[PDB]
Amino acid sequence: WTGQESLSDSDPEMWELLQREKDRQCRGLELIASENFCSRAALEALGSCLNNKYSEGYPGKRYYGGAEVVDEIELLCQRRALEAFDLDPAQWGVNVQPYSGSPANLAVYTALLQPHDRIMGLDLPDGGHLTHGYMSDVKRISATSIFFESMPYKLNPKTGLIDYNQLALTARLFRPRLIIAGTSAYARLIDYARMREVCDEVKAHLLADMAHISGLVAAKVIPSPFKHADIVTTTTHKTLRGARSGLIFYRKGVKIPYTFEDRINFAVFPSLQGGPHNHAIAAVAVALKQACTPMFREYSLQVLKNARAMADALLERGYSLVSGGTDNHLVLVDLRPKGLDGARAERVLELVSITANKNTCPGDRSAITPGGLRLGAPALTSRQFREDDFRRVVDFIDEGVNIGLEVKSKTAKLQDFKSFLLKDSETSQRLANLRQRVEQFARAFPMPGFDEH
Amino acid sequence: WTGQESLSDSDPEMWELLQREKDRQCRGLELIASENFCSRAALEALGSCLNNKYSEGYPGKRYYGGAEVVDEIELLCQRRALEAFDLDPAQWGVNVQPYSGSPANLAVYTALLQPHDRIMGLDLPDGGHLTHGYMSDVKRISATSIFFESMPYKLNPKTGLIDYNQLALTARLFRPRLIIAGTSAYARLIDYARMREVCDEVKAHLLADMAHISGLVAAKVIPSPFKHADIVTTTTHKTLRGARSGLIFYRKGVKAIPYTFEDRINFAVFPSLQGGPHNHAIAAVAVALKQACTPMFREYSLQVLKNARAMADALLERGYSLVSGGTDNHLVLVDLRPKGLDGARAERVLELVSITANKNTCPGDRSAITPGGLRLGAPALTSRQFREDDFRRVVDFIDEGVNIGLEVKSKTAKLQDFKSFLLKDSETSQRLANLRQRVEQFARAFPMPGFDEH
Ligand SMILES: Nc1nc(=O)c2c(CCc3ccc(C(=O)N[C@@H](/C=C/C(=O)O)C(=O)O)cc3)c[nH]c2[nH]1
Ligand SMILES: *Cc1c(COP(=O)(O)O)cnc(C)c1O
Ligand SMILES: *Cc1c(COP(=O)(O)O)cnc(C)c1O
Ligand SMILES: [Ca+2]
Repeated sequence: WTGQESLSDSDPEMWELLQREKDRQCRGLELIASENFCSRAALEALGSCLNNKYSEGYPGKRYYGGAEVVDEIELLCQRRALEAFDLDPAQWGVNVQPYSGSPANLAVYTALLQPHDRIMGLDLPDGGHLTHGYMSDVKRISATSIFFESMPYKLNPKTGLIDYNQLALTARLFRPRLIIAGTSAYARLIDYARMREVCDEVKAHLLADMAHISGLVAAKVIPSPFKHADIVTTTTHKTLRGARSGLIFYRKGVKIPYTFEDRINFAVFPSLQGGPHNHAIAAVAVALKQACTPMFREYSLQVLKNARAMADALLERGYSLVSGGTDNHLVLVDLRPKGLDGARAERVLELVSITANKNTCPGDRSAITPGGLRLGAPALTSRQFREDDFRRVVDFIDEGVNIGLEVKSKTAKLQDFKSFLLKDSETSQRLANLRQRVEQFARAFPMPGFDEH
Repeated sequence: WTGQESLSDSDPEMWELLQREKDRQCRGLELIASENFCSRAALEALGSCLNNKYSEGYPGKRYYGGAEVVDEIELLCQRRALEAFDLDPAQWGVNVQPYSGSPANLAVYTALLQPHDRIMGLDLPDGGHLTHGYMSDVKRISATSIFFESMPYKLNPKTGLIDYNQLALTARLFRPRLIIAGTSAYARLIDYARMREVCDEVKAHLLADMAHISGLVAAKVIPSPFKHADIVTTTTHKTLRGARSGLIFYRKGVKAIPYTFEDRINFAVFPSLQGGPHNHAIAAVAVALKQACTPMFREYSLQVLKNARAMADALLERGYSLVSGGTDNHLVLVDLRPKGLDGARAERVLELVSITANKNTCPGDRSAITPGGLRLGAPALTSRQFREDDFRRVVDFIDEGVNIGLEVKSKTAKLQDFKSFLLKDSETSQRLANLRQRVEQFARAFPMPGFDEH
């Protein structure tokens, strides 16, 4: 045993699993707005000898020795992070160690707040993220809601937009120490200027959690939360198209100085994390360098055009869009006027190799079965899909919905619907036909990564 | 742009750096007891398309679709984890999603405790981990100490062992909900029978954080925490030799009326603390867990014990004192005070000759700010096919470092003077540059797990 044997030789059962997942990705139409396809170059860094190095601490300030090279990598990741988002290093710093987006958020909170201090975020069914505080009427769900005290803010159901007026009103009463501007299921641009005014008024830090939109921000195809936020968190996957990891950006220098840097860095290590995942950090550096190029601006422009094209294509075929359209990378479809719901559509589409998400619509409860569907452009755009290809994706979705409708008029409950798609031979064949057409279409497009895994 | 271009072609700057680090790992003697060298097989999984899949939730209970293969990979990683530690599926479960060791511990605490509930763990300078609870006298340091209330137990400073008497006494008073049996710098086996007695009396949960010794426990070359603990956490790197990730094992089924760990532990990992699983890590971990079930790994681990034994016996036989007198595991705690030096000095000398080891605070330390010891580990170099005579020769290289360290301590005043004297003084430079060249030439000749060039 050398530990230099190939995976296919040494673990054939695992190698066969990688190959099946590779085929599924190649043959599927990936419309999950948080999905993307990582470049080979980034994955080569990710599965590298950088996994082997413990480097607790920071560059030039490590616990263990032998970090000369790892220090250069982390420092380079830092520079490319600031360059990607066009940040003056006198005015901004960045921590590149969070293990993911959720740890990046928890580290911001533990850095700046005391246990049980107050946070406000977009409610989860209104399109916010678990890590912005989430508790149900029954219990505390996010650790954000356990260690801190959250109160959500809401959409205006009339417009499908964030109700900035109700946020202002309600923040005056609750008096949060931290307000989070950022979304998981929102088709529009956040009024960061308005968020900032509410924060200034109640003396709260503004956190922009730009995970979903970070690549669009890097490419300068939408306005930057960095103009208004104190702290910006993000994932490095999603629209940035890197390995799974996180980033915390913070202001530094004069506001009387900013005091985020030392607190943020201490919270990440030693308070929360152990050894940095240097292999991830390297992969992120690779993706961040990719994000500074003309190629990536053109990619991000195309993502917007494709989402528009998908939105327009849906409108023409008689669908309703929550907020009436999109200004970003995803669209929110309201299926209730069509007579179907998200849980039904999602399952039908899954069986024809189209992966989308059910999505709560404004006004409905976090209890009633979701009336909507979230569809995203980033992943397929990475496979060189253009506007005509997304029109074709919408054709396939429509057939999916129409099958979904017919199965609904023959079934009672949700579990009836789900096993009827498997058992009933006439509908299972109509799905088999659509699946094969979807996969023929999808397989012809290029796919970032390695060929076979 | 396809995203199928090579790293060497598209990012030459980064590729350079991967090669410099691969070279640094090859030419050095890696004596940090937390380090190891991951298999190519595992790295191939880690740098795969599994990075691309969002699979929040658990196998068969995902929030998004298209997870059929990722479900099987997670389930496989579970079964392989249980098999690696010889656990009955009816009596144990395992969560394979923690992003590292620290997240695995925090998730146990948030799963089983309320905020501000009480925790006890071996004090940090007495050989425990940050994540066991660590405050200084100035401030709270670990998040473990911010969100929960930690009181550290200690070593008996005569024996260098864990004072199981004081711990039983002090735990009757503090009333912890959770006591942690685990170490980062302890050369001996832990009395998990005794830990569980203390936990039974005061009605606390016993957590075994075996990160450091998980390979040794899988190999069955030391006794298992799974006989006495109801919760076990580990890294998947270190002695398991996998990718960076973590595991949480927990008891399940009938207690005496069921155990209720499973549901709380899984909920704490997701949705409470983490987001999307790192499926590429989960797969690499599964590969390494397969490797740990094999006869090859038992021999790897036996050789780890023997190589630490041989490093220990060799150090004793050159007139070095060692904390606790010996080792029953993968490392040796070297008290450098009775040889008239200390950790900070030794570490910086050894580093400049491509030997990487750790500063370590010993019981007999009379200052509290510069430690008087050195942690030296087997697992890494053993993975490179080192045997007892190779470790004797490492010790010989160390002895020359320590002796340059002793010979520079008598010619210097403070610790920052000591550090400059190494780089600045030409006779000490080229005595180090000579010792380095010989260490590198010795280390290079041994094999290295992973890819050849990155
Ligand atoms: N955009 C977006 N929106 C989402 O909602 C979402 C999710 C699911 C989030 C989520 C997870 C658990 C509960 C929860 O309530 N947990 C369980 C309750 C247990 C109990 O009460 O004991 C449950 O799922 O029933 C509620 C919500 C993943 N990715 C997402 N992306
Ligand atoms: C190394 C270690 C950890 C933490 O591992 P990371 O991957 O750095 O978070 C936790 N517990 C023990 C006992 C350890 O040795
Ligand atoms: C995806 C996302 C996260 C969390 O990322 P993970 O890597 O899954 O933890 C946090 N916040 C927002 C707004 C997100 O979209
Ligand atoms: Ca713009």
